[PDB]
Amino acid sequence: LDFKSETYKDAYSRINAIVIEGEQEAHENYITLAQLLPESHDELIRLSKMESRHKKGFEACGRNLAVTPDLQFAKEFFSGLHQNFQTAAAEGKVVTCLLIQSLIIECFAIAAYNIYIPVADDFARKITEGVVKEEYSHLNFGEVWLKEHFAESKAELELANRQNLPIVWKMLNQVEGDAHTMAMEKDALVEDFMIQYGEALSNIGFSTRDIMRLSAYGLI
Ligand SMILES: CCCCCCCCCC[N+](C)(C)[O-]
Ligand SMILES: CCCCCCCCCC[N+](C)(C)[O-]
Ligand SMILES: CCCCCCCCCC[N+](C)(C)[O-]
Repeated sequence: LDFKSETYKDAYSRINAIVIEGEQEAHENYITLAQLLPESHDELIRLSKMESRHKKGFEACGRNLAVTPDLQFAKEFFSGLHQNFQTAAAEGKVVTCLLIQSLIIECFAIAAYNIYIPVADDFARKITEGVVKEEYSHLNFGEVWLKEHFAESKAELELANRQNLPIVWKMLNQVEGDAHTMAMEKDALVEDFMIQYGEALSNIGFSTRDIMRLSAYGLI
């Protein structure tokens, strides 16, 4: 890998933008979640602040490689999940919000980490390991909550899955080339995503049967 090649830098501008914009949506989503869940406000605002600081780290990685982020590309990439989150929040559908932020986005991030980290540039490897270590000293707020409210949240979780899991496959196709340029394979990302998401769904309470069903709706 030539971290100074135009071709790397081109792909980085989109890929690093995605992580930057994702941290921004994470910050905003946690505040909206604090508002949907007033009894948990203090905790969620504390998480919001971590995600803002992490965004700064990722901004420094782009600066380190003299690349400016393609924020429009990043916004487009998140658009379908952003719009579904906003709609759900406006309807008070906190379960759907939590699926989007805490399952989909979360699992997408762990998988991205899992695939990116062995092929990262030094400066970014350091920053990213830092961020992930900090993240992993926490439990996943929405997984914990959904597990706690599983039986009553089950129908909305399935709708939310039907509506959002397909968007993930779209997101992955959009970055197949950039991922390859950065020595990350789409198939690898798909596999690791499905692993993190299945494991999260099982943890919150879904059966193997439910997981297979939720997966099948993932394919249309
Ligand atoms: C699957 C699309 C997202 C993959 C991006 C994962 C790599 C994290 C990169 C963060 N950064 C570019 C600052 O190093
Ligand atoms: C590369 C796609 C992921 C974008 C980065 C967003 C990370 C926010 C994760 C926050 N979390 C789910 C732990 O609360
Ligand atoms: C690609 C950079 C993404 C940052 C790492 C993703 C956050 C890990 C989530 C773990 N959690 C906080 C829920 O335990």
